[PDB]
Amino acid sequence: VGSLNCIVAVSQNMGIGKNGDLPWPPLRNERRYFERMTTTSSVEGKQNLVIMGKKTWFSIPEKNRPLKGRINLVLSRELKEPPQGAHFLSRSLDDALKLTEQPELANKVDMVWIVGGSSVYKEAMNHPGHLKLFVTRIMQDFESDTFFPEIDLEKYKLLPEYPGVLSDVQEEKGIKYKFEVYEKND
Ligand SMILES: CN(Cc1cnc2nc(N)nc(N)c2n1)c1ccc(C(=O)N[C@@H](CCC(=O)O)C(=O)O)cc1
Repeated sequence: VGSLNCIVAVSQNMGIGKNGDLPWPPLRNERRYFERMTTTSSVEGKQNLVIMGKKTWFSIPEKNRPLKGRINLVLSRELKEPPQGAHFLSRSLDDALKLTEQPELANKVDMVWIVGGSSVYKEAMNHPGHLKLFVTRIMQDFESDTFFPEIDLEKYKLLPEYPGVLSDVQEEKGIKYKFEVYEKND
């Protein structure tokens, strides 16, 4: 099992969800970025594991579930069984990581990508070790009811002009955004 990563899109007001869905309208090129980052494995022959809460799962259009070319895992304590389309359910990130050390997954998984929401990001950020955050900064305020944790700049480093990520400001649907990458290692 390779690196642990978070990927998130966050508004100026730290918003990441409203009613369990994106606070902003769909951003097609941003979503394509998401697909590329989460799908590309760093080890030939292996797939990445995408971990998400139940609301994130439901927010994905059903025609695109499970996310193709990635192993999908849902984190929930409320769900009794993996939701329709998913084959893995865990109670917590540590439980999910334990699962990747098991036969079914042990030699299938490369990167782990946490893809939302709030509490699973918090879990990942509280986990010791090397962690990269791929953050899309949505450059406007949007009404939100869930939020991304603050990034501890005493611990994380911003990585300017990160390779393979566009450094210039992007725009879709009149909404500007930019890609930033941070990392910690402890
Ligand atoms: C609402 N939601 C969660 C979502 C959306 N954008 C994000 N963007 C970033 N940067 N990070 C996230 N965690 C993120 N999460 C969605 C919605 C749709 C798809 C989706 O259909 N993705 C497909 C299709 C991608 C595409 O058509 O471009 C894929 O293959 O990843 C993913 C996540």
